[PDB]
Amino acid sequence: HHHSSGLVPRGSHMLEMIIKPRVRGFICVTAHPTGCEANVKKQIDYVTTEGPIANGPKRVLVIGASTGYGLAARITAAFGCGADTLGVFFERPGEEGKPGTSGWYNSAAFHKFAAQKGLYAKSINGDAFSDEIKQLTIDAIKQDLGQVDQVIYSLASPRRTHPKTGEVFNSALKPIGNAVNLRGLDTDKEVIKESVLQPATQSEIDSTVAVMGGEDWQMWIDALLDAGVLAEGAQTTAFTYLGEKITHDIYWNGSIGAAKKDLDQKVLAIRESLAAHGGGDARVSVLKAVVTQASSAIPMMPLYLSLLFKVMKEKGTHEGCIEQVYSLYKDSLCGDSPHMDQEGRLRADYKELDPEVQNQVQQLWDQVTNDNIYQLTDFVGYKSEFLNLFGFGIDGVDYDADVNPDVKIPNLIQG
Amino acid sequence: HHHSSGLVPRGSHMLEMIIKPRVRGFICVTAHPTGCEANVKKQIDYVTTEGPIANGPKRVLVIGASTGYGLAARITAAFGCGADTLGVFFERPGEEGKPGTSGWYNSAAFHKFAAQKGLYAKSINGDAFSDEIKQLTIDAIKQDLGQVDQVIYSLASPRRTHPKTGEVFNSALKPIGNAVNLRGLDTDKEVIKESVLQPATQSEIDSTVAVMGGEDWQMWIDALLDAGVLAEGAQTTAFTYLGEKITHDIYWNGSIGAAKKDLDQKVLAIRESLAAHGGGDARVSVLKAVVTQASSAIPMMPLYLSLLFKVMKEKGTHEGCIEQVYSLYKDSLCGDSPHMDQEGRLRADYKELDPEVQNQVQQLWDQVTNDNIYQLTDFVGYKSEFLNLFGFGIDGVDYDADVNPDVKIPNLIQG
Ligand SMILES: NC(=O)C1=CN([C@@H]2O[C@H](COP(=O)(O)OP(=O)(O)OC[C@H]3O[C@@H](n4cnc5c(N)ncnc54)[C@H](O)[C@@H]3O)[C@@H](O)[C@H]2O)C=CC1
Ligand SMILES: NC(=O)C1=CN([C@@H]2O[C@H](COP(=O)(O)OP(=O)(O)OC[C@H]3O[C@@H](n4cnc5c(N)ncnc54)[C@H](O)[C@@H]3O)[C@@H](O)[C@H]2O)C=CC1
Repeated sequence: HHHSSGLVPRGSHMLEMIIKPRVRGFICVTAHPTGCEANVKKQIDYVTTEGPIANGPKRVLVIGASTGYGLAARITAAFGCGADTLGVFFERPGEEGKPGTSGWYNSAAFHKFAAQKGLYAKSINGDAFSDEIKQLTIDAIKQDLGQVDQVIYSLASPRRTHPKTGEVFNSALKPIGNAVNLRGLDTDKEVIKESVLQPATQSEIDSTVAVMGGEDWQMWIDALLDAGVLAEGAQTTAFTYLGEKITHDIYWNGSIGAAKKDLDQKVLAIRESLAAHGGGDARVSVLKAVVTQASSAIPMMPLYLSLLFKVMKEKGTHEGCIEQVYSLYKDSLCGDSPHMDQEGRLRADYKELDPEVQNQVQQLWDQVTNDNIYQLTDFVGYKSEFLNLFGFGIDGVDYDADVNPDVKIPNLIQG
Repeated sequence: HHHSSGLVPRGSHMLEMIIKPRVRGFICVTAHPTGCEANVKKQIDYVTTEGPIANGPKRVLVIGASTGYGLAARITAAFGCGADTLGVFFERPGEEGKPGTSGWYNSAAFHKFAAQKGLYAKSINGDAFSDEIKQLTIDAIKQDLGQVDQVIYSLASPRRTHPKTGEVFNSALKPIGNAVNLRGLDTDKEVIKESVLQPATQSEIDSTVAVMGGEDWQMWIDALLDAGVLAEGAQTTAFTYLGEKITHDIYWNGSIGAAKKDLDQKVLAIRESLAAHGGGDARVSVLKAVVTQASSAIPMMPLYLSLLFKVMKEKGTHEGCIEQVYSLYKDSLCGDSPHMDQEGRLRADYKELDPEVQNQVQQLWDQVTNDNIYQLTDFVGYKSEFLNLFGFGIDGVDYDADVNPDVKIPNLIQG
């Protein structure tokens, strides 16, 4: 009620909103629908440009398909191999006044671009750890594809509800055995903070292994196998990171590392199951450190990546998710001579572990301070890549314009 | 529900919003709380700078006090004469997701700045045409001031509900007798549109006089008088515009002009009432054309003002609301020698009616086209002034930042 009330249409501004980056730590509480779409198209375009990949799979299940490496797999499979993709993820739909998660908009754009190139895209939104979601996934494969010939396992979560026990496990990102003096990056104030991270309880290590270890991967392959929806000679891989000695106290030999080691264990039993089924295979694929929602949350990583970006950009070996996963498909998943390591893992992370990069990064680490951040490190590149995750800082996108956050997805099974 | 749901605070972004100009025609559906505040402070600052005005009123009622000329009076009275001001207006409070009107935020900032300088500020929000609002206004004067010594009548509305009949009159902005070929400015496409405005029915002229004529002004003075809340020797003025021959077909000799003429009629009876009461007075004050919500809605005005701004800026006589009203107080309402005209109206609009300005404007009018708008006219200045009304384009204001639209007002009587 004012003096000109009702003599004037409210218009669409009432249902739409201006969406801008809102960052606290490694958390961004907003996502831009138009920019996620454009970010995804950027990745699709990269794969299209590099060109088709021969000897690729044709019916692919990606578990964790909405963001980061899982999305990059979905795009590589789809636009590089022409594969049909069934994506499983866990994301918040957008609604009025309330932007959905990144993953939601990424997947909406994925379905859109897939349809444009005549590719199959269906997705399932819900807890991948649950039996219910597994069943829904099997039914979808049954009805539409008959079988899948590749299963990409790409989950990153801070928790898991055991499909059998009631128990809710929580992921812990601590060091093991001994406390660590962390010299990190405060991303908001843009200074060097200095922490001390206490090592994890056994109880926490067990929880981290339960979340990010290989049990669920195993449960998935088994469920798929005995529903008969896995093709003979099928291939499944789960992503992991090794890093080098600088990251080791926190990651590889930390609690998250304990989980990733459980991975190398479970992959044996799973490989056995796929070997028996028409000469199939199961590998752990090691990828380089990139900026994603998962890696951001890892202590030391923001500064590590800031440095890593600087060195590798100079060296010319800098890549993100989509380049990593494309080359993982081309060189190792589909290629003649695969990059196998001593443990029998595929490898795409070697350019990062180049001893020249690691030494150059290491000597820059102890010597970074509040005055030289923008000269010793590519903190700028990092920030930009972080914002990119959420659809921000994209070129061609008008962030001052109204956008409707209520973006729906065709052929989206909601569980 | 996503994978990291609840492990993360939503934060204030949930209740706040980014507010940007949203303009369709002479309508802007948003207003910026921080910018309205800053716009008001700009005006206050101007008055403070020019310096105190001697011989001013001390207890002032401003009817139509939230925007445009009425606000400018409220600020001049308050910050130039140190007067206590009781403001009457009709505005929409802000709430979450829904910016209030300009006037609302203007008044919130007014109460704020007034309190800072120890001045009295109370306002009443509701229909000034109604008896109820008049009563509420009288009670407020009774309780806090005893009496007012100045009544500024500054209403601009497209309608009026007669306080006695049920009848709802609607204001019409048409020419009289004969149709008009209007050469105007399309403000969105930024081209020259060309219309044909049919003259108004008698029925519409009567409605326009009922809305913007002097009946309500009269009803106000009377109501005040016989409640005994008007001081002896009180002064009341109502604002009007005359313009020159270019504006005459649409304004002065149009339907709105019929109303403004009813003003000159009613002011006689009202002056008689104030003369009898201790030597008081009632005048019609004529002000120059400025950019406001009221004038924007008037055909031909956008282009007229665009031109007028250009010429007067060059001449150095360009002013807006606050300069007009300050000088109206200084020179004519409070000053020794008042600018009285043949009809006995006060005048602040003379710099506009300078025959040199009007001729220069006129020869530019027929000769403006889609290619020369940004060189023949100050369409830029116009747009900026228009945006300023709603708190936009203000310097020092971060329009990318979240702002809470729920801004409340102390000592605000809501009717
Ligand atoms: N980010 C890096 O630097 C590297 C990442 N990785 C690994 O790649 C994998 C993926 O990590 P990112 O792509 O970085 O993380 P991410 O946060 O971008 O993606 C996680 C994906 O899993 C989904 N997800 C999480 N919980 C789920 C649930 N309960 N049910 C269904 N979907 C769920 C998300 O929706 C999303 O699609 C992980 O194994 C991670 O350790 C390995 C090498 C380095
Ligand atoms: N804008 C111009 O170029 C000129 C304006 N004027 C006159 O000055 C007066 C004010 O006009 P502006 O300041 O331009 O318009 P405006 O739209 O800025 O202000 C109108 C004011 O009256 C209030 N109002 C409208 N209806 C109301 C109602 N039913 N109850 C209570 N309050 C109500 C609004 O809240 C606002 O405070 C009018 O008489 C107008 O004709 C005269 C000379 C030129």
